[PDB]
Amino acid sequence: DEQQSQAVAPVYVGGFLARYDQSPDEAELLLPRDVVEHWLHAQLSVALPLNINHDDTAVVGHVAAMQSVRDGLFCLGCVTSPRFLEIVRRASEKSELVSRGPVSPLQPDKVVEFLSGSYAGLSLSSRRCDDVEQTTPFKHVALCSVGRRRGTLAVYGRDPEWVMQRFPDLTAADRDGLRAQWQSGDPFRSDSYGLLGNSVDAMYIRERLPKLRYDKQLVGVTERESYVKA
Amino acid sequence: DEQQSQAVAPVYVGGFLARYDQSPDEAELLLPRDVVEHWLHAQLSVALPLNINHDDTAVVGHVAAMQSVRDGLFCLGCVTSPRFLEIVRRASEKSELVSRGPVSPLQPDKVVEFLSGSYAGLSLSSRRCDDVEQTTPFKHVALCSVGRRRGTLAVYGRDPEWVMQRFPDLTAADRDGLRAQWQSGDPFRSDSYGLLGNSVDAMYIRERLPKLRYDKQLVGVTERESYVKA
Ligand SMILES: *[C@@](O)(C(=O)NCc1ccc(I)cc1)[C@H](C)NC(=O)[C@H](CC(=O)n1cccc1)NC(=O)[C@@H](NC(=O)CC(C)(C)C)C(C)(C)C
Ligand SMILES: *[C@@](O)(C(=O)NCc1ccc(I)cc1)[C@H](C)NC(=O)[C@H](CC(=O)n1cccc1)NC(=O)[C@@H](NC(=O)CC(C)(C)C)C(C)(C)C
Repeated sequence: DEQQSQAVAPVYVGGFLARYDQSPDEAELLLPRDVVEHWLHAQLSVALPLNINHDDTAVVGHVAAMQSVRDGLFCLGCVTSPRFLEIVRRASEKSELVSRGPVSPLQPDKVVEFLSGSYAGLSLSSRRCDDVEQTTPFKHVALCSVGRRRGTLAVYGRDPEWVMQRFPDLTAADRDGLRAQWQSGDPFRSDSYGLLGNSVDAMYIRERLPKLRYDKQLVGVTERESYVKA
Repeated sequence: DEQQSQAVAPVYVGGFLARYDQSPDEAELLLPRDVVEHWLHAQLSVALPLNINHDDTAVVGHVAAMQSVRDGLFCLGCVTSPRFLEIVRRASEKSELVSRGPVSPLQPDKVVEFLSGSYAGLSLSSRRCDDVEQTTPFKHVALCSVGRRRGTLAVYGRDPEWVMQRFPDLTAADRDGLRAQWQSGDPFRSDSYGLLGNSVDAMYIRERLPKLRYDKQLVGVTERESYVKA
C-alpha cells in the first residue's frame, strides 16, 4: 500500500528540446539559437504544460525550467499527475520490458522505467518559426515515443539533480540557471484507453528506435546511466 | 448507441503460422511440412484459444481453422471477447493512426484498424519440435506485434471469406478445407492496463516494421487491399 504510494510519487523529466548543431528533416523544425533566446526573453511567467503527445486532455505536469545552453535548448519538467502516475503504476506492472529492470547499479523504478520506454522523447510545441521573423511563443512540451527534432531524448528520474547530471553537455553554470528556475489539482483529463490508443500511433513512426539511439549517443546518455530503454 | 455495438461485433483474423519456404532465425522455430501434417492429424478437437501475445489471462477468442497449405500453415481465428473488443473500441477512438482511416475503397473500421496496427503478427505456441522426434502439439495461437516466424502477417476483417480472400496463395480447395472447419462466456481475464503494459514490450522489438513489410510482400497482401497498417 505504501510501495504503490512510493511509485506514484512525482517523476522528473529533462532533455534537449533542440540541439542547435542539428539540421532538421523538415524546414518548419528550424529553431535557431538567436530565435530561442529572443522568444525565451519575450515570455518565464506561468509554467508551460507537459502533456502526452500534445494532447490537451493528457496534461500530466508542467515544465519547471527552460534554458538555452551552448548545444541547444534544455528543459526540466515534472510529472505531478496522480491519475496519470497511477495509470503508469498499474500498466508498468504488466510490462515484461519493465520486469527485466534497469542496468545493475540502478534500482528498479517501475513507473520511471515505464515512462522511459513509452515516452522516450520530448517534443516542443511553439510558434511557427518561418524565414524572415523571430508574448508567448513557447506553448507546451509533449512527452512522446520520439521527437521530430533529433537529440531530444527524454531522461526520467525521481530527482531533478539526478536527471540533470545525466547529460554530459550541461555545465555547472547551466544547471545553476535551471535550478534557479525550479527554485487546481490533477490536470489529466484522459485515461488508460486514451493512452492505449496513443500506443498504436507511436508503433508506426518509421525508424523510431534508430532515432533514439542516435539521440542517446548524440546527447551522451550512452556514456552515463539511467533508465533509458532506447 | 448501436454503432458501438456495430463495432463490438466479432473480428476474424487469418494468416500463415509458418511458411515452409522460410529458413528460421532461431533453430527452435523449425516447423517442417511433414511435422505439421503429422501433428494436425494427431490433434481438430477442442478449439485452441486465441490470446494477446501468449498471456493466458488475455484470451480474446479461439482458432476456428488450421490447414497445411502448399506454402505453409494457415489459420483462421475469431476474436469474440466482448471485454477486449470494448477496450479496443474505446482505445481506437484515441488513435490518430486509426483516425486517418484505411485505403480508399475500404470502409473505416476502428476496432479492425486498431487490431491491424497493434496486433500485426500471428504467433503459434507449440511443442518443442527439435531434430530427432516429430495427443496435442498445438497449444494456442497468439496475436502480437510481430512474429518470430516470417510471413505470419495478421489480416483482420469482419468476414472470414474476405480475410481469406486477401491471400493470393490460397486456392479454392484451400478456402474449402478451412471453411469446412468453421462450418463459459468471455474468456478475457485482463484489461486496458494489462494491454497498455504489453504495448511497450512491442515497442522495443528491433526491426519490427521492416519484418512486417517483408511479411506483407511474401504472403501477398501487398498486391490486394486490407486494413494492414504495416
Ligand atoms: C514533436 O517532436 C512531436 O510532436 N513529435 C511526435 C512525432 C514523432 C514522429 C512523427 I513521423 C510525428 C510526430 C514535434 C517536434 N513537435 C511538433 O511537431 C509540434 C506539434 C504541435 O505543436 N502540435 C500542437 C497540437 C498538435 C501538434 N509542432 C509545432 O510546434 C509547430 N508549431 C505550430 O504548428 C504552431 C502551434 C500550432 C504550436 C501554435 C512548429 C514545428 C512549426 C513550430
Ligand atoms: C511468436 O511469433 C511470438 O511469440 N511472437 C512475439 C515476439 C516478437 C518479437 C520477439 I524478439 C519475441 C517474440 C513465436 C513464433 N512463438 C513463440 O515464441 C512461442 C511462445 C510460447 O510458446 N509461449 C508459451 C508461453 C509463453 C510463450 N514458443 C513456442 O511455441 C516454443 N514452444 C515451447 O516453448 C513449448 C511450450 C512452452 C509451448 C510447451 C517453440 C518455439 C520451441 C516451438
